[PDB]
Amino acid sequence: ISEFGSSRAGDGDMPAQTAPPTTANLNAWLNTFYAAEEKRKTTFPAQLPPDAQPFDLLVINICSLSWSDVEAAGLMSHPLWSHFDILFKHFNSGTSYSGPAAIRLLRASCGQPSHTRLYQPANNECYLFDNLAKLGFTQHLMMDHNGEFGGFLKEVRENGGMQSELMNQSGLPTALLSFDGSPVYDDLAVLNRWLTGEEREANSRSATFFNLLPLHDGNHFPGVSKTADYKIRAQKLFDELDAFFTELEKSGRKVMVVVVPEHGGALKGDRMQISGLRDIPSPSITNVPAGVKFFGMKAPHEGAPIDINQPSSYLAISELVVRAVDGKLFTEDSVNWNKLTSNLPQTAPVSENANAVVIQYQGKPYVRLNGGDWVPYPQ
Ligand SMILES: [Zn+2]
Repeated sequence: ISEFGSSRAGDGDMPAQTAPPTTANLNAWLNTFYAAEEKRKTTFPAQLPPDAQPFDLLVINICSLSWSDVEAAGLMSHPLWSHFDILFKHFNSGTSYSGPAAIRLLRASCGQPSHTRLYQPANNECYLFDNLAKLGFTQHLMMDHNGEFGGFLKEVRENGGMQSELMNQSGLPTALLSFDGSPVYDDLAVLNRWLTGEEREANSRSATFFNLLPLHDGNHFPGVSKTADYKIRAQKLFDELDAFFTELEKSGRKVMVVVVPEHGGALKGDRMQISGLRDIPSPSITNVPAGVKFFGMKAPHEGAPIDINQPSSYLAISELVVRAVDGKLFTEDSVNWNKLTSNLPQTAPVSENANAVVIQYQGKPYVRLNGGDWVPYPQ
């Protein structure tokens, strides 16, 4: 409402940045962001209606993949991007480390917390997979790795609340040996194992968290001395995901697939951080390609993906899940794709690790180290 407009008797997603960019103002902005975020939640229904339609949710959480990496690797034209129904162009991962990224995603149903708030119990309604479990979705955890490095699996269980056994990995082919020497299993093989298990279950409702490590630095083909080229690994991954999307189409199963990277791999370095270093969660590291694709709809989306250009993060994924949770979009004769993709929650691109916060303020990036004075991020 403008200065001379009025509100009605009885009457923002991102706090305003009109004040000059001093340390005090940027600190105040961040505190205002934290206050606004803490009040945000995607509300799930109390129970599903009796005419709800079962479907499977599959969340594909990929280490070390940002838009900057896709650009540096020359993979912007890979067919996979064209295959989504919904594609985010300014999705912020909120961090540049794997454990906090996975916890943030598992806590997608409430607004964005500070890094310290991630390692403390949260409200039960923040846990996307718990919200689904309550509604009758069977919970599954799978990975293409053993999760031992960095205590990743322990973080996912303890802070992400994902108290589910790791899906069986016996017999899977190894695609890479990881930077810690342990296997990275082939992703198509993991996904096909999942598809056979789900198809064993009928009109079950299930929600699966799948974490993928092939793009992590230091991974190599078995027996090969050099780290496998990132472009080669990313092409392999994207070819396998696209092959799987084809398998899912053939299955006729109702499936909502969400692809959400954890953070980038810092393929292209910058002034502050040489290639591969990502201790500061810069915009280049945290702007990640997130996408959603629905399978088995009566009325599937046609043509190119719907771009979501507004600043977004995990809360927008949770909102899409609530919009789908009764399964009815899968059986509608005609879907209002505009309405389904409109009025999604917007979230300012704030990112943190324990030691650093990065924000955009009046369109420029700043970093705060250990609660000190803000300085421009040198880009
Ligand atoms: Zn990672």
